[PDB]
Amino acid sequence: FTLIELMIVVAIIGILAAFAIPAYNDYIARSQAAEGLTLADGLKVRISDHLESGECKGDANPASGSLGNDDKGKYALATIDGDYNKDAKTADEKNGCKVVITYGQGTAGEKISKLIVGKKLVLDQFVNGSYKYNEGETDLELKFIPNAVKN
Repeated sequence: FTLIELMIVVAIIGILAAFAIPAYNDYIARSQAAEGLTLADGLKVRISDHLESGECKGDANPASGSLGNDDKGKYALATIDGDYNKDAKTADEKNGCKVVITYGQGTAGEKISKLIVGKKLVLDQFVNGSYKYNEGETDLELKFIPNAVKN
């Protein structure tokens, strides 16, 4: 290669990158943020069990098999929260329960995408066991929120 060839190539590559790297970063961050939903889906049974005693949260019980409010992944910690609504009874009202996903509180700590670290994705549960995200409690960029939860 010639100097001018190298200079022209390095130029085009540099410019393409200007657009590519930020798209690559967003995609890494979206990919990591997805762990939140997996965590939250894994908590569905605990929530169900907890609600038998009329509360979203529940202490872990040695004798009963029952478990607590947390599940910790690589990119986030997910915690059961909320105030149960006994009156809510139709598939598309909220039961009052939520899952609070805090990114950067997983096993990887703050060593994860910096686009999400310290961000919160809060998921409201509905009577049918479904999640849609809670805007207002959610810090996480819409860009990074998984589609299944935006309905």
